[PDB]
Amino acid sequence: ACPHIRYAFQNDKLLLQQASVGRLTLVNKTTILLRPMKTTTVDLGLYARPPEGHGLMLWGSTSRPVTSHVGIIDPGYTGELRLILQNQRRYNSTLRPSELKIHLAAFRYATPQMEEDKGPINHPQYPGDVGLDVSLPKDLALFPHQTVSVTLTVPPPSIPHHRPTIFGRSGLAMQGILVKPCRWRRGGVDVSLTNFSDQTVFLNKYRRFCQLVYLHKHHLTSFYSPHSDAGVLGPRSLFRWASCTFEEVPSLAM
Ligand SMILES: O=c1ccn([C@H]2C[C@H](O)[C@@H](COP(=O)(O)NP(=O)(O)OP(=O)(O)O)O2)c(=O)[nH]1
Ligand SMILES: [Mg+2]
Repeated sequence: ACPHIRYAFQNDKLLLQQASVGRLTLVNKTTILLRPMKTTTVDLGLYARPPEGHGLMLWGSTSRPVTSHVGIIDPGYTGELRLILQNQRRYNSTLRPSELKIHLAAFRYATPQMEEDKGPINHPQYPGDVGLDVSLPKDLALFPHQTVSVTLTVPPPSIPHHRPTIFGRSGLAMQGILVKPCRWRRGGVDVSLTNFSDQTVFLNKYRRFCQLVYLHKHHLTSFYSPHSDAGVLGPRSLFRWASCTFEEVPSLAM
């Protein structure tokens, strides 16, 4: 099934750790400073085109007090990929070399056919959209250092062999607001938001605050192994990415 993920990579602050087991991992070569309750952004000098019928997912994993956004990359994006990190601590902290792994992998997804929004669920913009955006059904405030859940009870459209999952949007993650990715199961979901910044953040009713992605079910496993990662989704299912090889395509860098 998974043909080739075509990718370019140039960054002398980062190292390619391996393009095996269907997932590309980079690792930091130098210390990265993380200012407290501020957004730290790592430009990767990484570019990538997912093979047909697949999307790319981008994420950091670390053993330090730092949370990273999980990014769903539009299958048509051709720009430099960024990792967006958020700082737990209230003082300067650092990620030493290799304390930060950065992962890029693909997954099969489907797009429901919808002419209209179904409640908070915004219909797709064209047949292949990776994620449908989902709107806040009520004005929200988040005090600094607060988590808030929003409940969605609308039943998502249904697609055989696919598993509706919620991820955050990078715009909000740029603002210090992160969504905990998780399964949107049959009777509704509670989406977790955390204000990592130092200011109250007001979010307006109807604002798009996360996105719905239909992962194929082969990407959900109950097994920890080298082909899975428990850091992406909520306890219960781990994300297992497609098996793809990477094919280096220098000319994609821009
Ligand atoms: O961690 C990430 C996430 C996204 N991206 C890029 C690729 C993706 O296609 C694009 C959009 O990401 P999101 O959709 O999560 N952000 P938002 O929905 O707020 O903005 P856009 O208007 O670009 O969809 O930005 C990154 O480089 N890193
Ligand atoms: Mg988006």
